[PDB]
Amino acid sequence: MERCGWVSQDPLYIAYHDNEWGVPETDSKKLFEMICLEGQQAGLSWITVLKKRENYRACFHQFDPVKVAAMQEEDVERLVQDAGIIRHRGKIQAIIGNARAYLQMEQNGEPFADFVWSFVNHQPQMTQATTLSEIPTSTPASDALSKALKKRGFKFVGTTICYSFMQACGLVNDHVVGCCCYPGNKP
Ligand SMILES: Cn1cnc(N)c2ncnc1-2
Ligand SMILES: [Zn+2]
Repeated sequence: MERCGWVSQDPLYIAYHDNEWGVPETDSKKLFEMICLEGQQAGLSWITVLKKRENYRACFHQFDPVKVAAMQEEDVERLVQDAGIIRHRGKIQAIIGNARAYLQMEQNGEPFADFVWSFVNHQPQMTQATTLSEIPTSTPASDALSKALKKRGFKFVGTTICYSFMQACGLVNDHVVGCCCYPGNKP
């Protein structure tokens, strides 16, 4: 039985595959971090951002979305030189805007995980696909997620962004069915 296609690609994916390929329930806090790195995969590769995730968290190690809304262009100007993360003040400015949207949901008292888990009916989704090509990049819950986050002023939420986010968050199980031991049979 084979595990995952991008897993045999290199040890870095093996760590991410074993760290949490959507197996644990997600918290509203991690939901914000995931949509942040997940948004960068637009046109870019997930591994390209993965390396930047290590450097990016180093500078953004504040894990405090409120301060992120306080991070202005002056901060992105110096950060492009901090560790040499993905130099791109433009896309980084979008990240700061994402924080203001985070406060918008809080002003509404609605946690990110609350409405997301609600889209999947607070229940896990079993994918009957067999290969990555058989994996859907646009599901009703993923499509509903992008339009919803887009309304909150959340940028970088393409249809693949919503689907890729649920894939690793834990809302759905769909590596490719048969990934070494895909659950959902008798468990
Ligand atoms: C291969 N892969 C794994 N995890 C994610 N979150 C991804 N987003 C795009 N591609 C991804
Ligand atoms: Zn897998």
